[PDB]
Amino acid sequence: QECTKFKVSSCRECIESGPGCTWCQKLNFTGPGDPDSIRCDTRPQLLMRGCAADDIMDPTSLAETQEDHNGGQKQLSPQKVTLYLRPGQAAAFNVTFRRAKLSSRVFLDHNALPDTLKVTYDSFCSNGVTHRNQPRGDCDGVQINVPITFQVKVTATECIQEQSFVIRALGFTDIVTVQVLPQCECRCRDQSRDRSLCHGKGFLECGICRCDTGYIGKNCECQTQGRSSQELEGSCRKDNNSIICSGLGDCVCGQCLCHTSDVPGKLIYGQYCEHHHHHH
Ligand SMILES: *[C@@H]1O[C@H](CO)[C@@H](O)[C@H](O)[C@H]1NC(C)=O
Ligand SMILES: *[C@@H]1O[C@H](CO)[C@@H](O)[C@H](O)[C@H]1NC(C)=O
Ligand SMILES: *[C@@H]1O[C@H](CO)[C@@H](O)[C@H](O)[C@H]1NC(C)=O
Repeated sequence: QECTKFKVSSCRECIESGPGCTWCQKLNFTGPGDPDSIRCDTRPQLLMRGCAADDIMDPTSLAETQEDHNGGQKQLSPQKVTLYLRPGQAAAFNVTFRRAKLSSRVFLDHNALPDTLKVTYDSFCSNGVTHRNQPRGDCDGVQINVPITFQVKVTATECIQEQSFVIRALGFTDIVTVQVLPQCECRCRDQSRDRSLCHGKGFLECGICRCDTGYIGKNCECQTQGRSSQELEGSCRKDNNSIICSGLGDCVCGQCLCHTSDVPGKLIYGQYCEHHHHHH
């Protein structure tokens, strides 16, 4: 899987970036030099970088199905389907058609949808014929008391608003009620059980500390006083066209904290972490 991203600053922005994108809510996951957007990546990349399973945010597209007491509907099942849709990721569910008297050929279709929703049908007919990824369900040679199966795939191009639509077999009063819901929000751990999180001077939002006014840093550890945020950054960059701590460190309250390496011999040092040694 692949994840294309650009300067993502929230869990939702990461999920909206593509079905292959996952978000790491792990505290202090972004080491010195690493921006918040590093938290957004493919799952095996985050796992490699030490993000645990309980810290990887990755909601998926899924289908929930329900049958009524079944005195209500004979030929189409299930009667109720709930879809949670993540943008770009298809949700699949099967609709069973059971012939009573009816028709030799059966078509499965849905009412008009917004352009943000894409629906295709696979047709697993009883006569051996199999259609895949069609705009409609289509099965000829349908016989009484031998069920046929249609696989419905629904894909949203965005975080859609909650809506419903129906799936019907042409020539029949039967209705499959389909409720669709967005799957774009992340269920992250909050601040409730620790007042020391973000030094108690900021809001914890999916691994990111949104520091209170007068506080900066990845953990809101630096109180700025009247010293401006840029003033403390100036002691961390060599010139005005350069990047803070040579992109290899964090500016911790006016001073660069350099990235430490596990690679033997590697040492990142200097006022701006500008010395990259291979033989230390
Ligand atoms: C996160 O890093 C900060 C260092 O600024 C540390 O004080 C805090 O205990 C860390 N939290 C963890 C490891 O959960
Ligand atoms: C639908 O049914 C077909 C054949 O019975 C099966 O191959 C497919 O996995 C089913 N789809 C789902 C989502 O269960
Ligand atoms: C220094 O660089 C910053 C870039 O964020 C810019 O906003 C600022 O105007 C620059 N200062 C001068 C004197 O060029």
